[PDB]
Amino acid sequence: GVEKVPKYDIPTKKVDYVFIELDKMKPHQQLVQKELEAFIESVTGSGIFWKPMLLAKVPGEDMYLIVDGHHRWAGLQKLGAKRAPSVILDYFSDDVKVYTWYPAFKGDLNEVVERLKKEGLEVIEDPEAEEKAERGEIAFALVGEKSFAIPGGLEEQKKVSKVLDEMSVEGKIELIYYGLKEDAREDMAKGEIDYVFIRKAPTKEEVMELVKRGEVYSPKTTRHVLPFNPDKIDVKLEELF
Ligand SMILES: Nc1ncnc2c1ncn2[C@@H]1O[C@H](COP(=O)(O)O)[C@@H](O)[C@H]1O
Ligand SMILES: [Mg+2]
Repeated sequence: GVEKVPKYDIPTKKVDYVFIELDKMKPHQQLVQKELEAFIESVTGSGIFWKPMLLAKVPGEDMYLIVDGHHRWAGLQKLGAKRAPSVILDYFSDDVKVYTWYPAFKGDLNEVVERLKKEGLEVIEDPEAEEKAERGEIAFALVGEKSFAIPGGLEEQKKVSKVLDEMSVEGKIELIYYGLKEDAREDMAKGEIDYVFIRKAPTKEEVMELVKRGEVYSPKTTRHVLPFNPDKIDVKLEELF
């Protein structure tokens, strides 16, 4: 998929799954086309669904927040499936932490900047962009050899993400999402990427607040962390109808 594999593999736990209906699941963020496509081709080609979704009960509603699994959920719905193997978490437990994913690309800076500006964004050379972004003062810092601030907030984060999605689909860039900006910097030094987009992470209270208002974030805004990753499961795609 589109995400960089973590450098350190956290413990696994055989937590087992429960089937939950896809129509009881509530997204909190947008999709990346290449992530959706890769999931659909993997599950249909292999015939096996091997990673359970992460869910949490929405306060006041007979619905589950999609904690992790937007592309699995959208892809399964598109395929015509009914349900997905899921793990129901306690969202406000201290054993659910949240960080973010940083969009990054291998490709031409000037082409990306041109496309961002055509979308109506400002891209301002600014040596303090990274720390402004970490403080949540701008939508993203675009950082590599050079440093740019992209002013704004949620709407601007969506416009940035849309441009990257389109350029990825067009083949103009390789789009990769990093859990840790230091990993992006390390890969930048190896020539594996050119630029990373830095943003402040959301809080769990902000995520549920946004979900309750019926809004969504730009893709990969939340990176939820548990004390483990669930072990692989072995569920036939046909069992999901
Ligand atoms: N055959 C498969 N069964 C279940 N999950 C998969 C499969 N192939 C890829 N994935 C995962 O699907 C996820 C796509 O993003 P998301 O569903 O939004 O978390 C990634 O975590 C992939 O590791
Ligand atoms: Mg995911």
